[PDB]
Amino acid sequence: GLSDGEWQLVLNVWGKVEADVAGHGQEVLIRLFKGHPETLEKFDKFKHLKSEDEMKASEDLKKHGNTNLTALGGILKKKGHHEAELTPLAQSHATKHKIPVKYLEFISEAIIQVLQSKHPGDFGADAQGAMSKALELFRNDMAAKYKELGFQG
Ligand code: HEM
Repeated sequence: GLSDGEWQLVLNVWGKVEADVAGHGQEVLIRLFKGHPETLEKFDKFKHLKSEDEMKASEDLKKHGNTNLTALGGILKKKGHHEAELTPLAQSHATKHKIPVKYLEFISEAIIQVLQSKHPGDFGADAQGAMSKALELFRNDMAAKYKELGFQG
């Protein structure tokens, strides 16, 4: 449910992410992990990362953050008619990776925090509100696909 206006504010601020996808991605995962330490346990390759410093040095963490936001940008660019891009992600996240809807909320918070921290001037009240609705739409559609597949939404 976003207006055309809100989608344009989302994709305008996503333009900033697109100019450095891996750096934003690495910051999002570090914020996720440092705010909610338990999420780190879903990534078997990152169990030895015992500090923010180790996290910043990890080339695999930065690659995973890049892969994550490149996929999320693909979903945002479809503005809601994103069923095709969303399904495989809910499939893998519900079945292979075992990621609960709650962690999708934590990572939504980390994305907003990263955007606010890196682009304070470009991420004013209207852009923030629209990005919150866009990520809420992503979470709600992920939740609904989880239900369809027989999992908890
Ligand atoms: C904005 C939300 C997210 C996006 C767009 C996203 C995207 C992706 C993509 C594109 C992949 C690789 C392809 C695939 O397996 O589907 C992936 C893998 C993975 N994701 Fe996510 N993800 C998100 C949130 C999460 C969260 C919150 C967690 C757990 C805290 C998580 C855990 C994982 C794991 C464990 C893998 C496999 C990595 C490996 O094999 O080492 N994801 N994710």
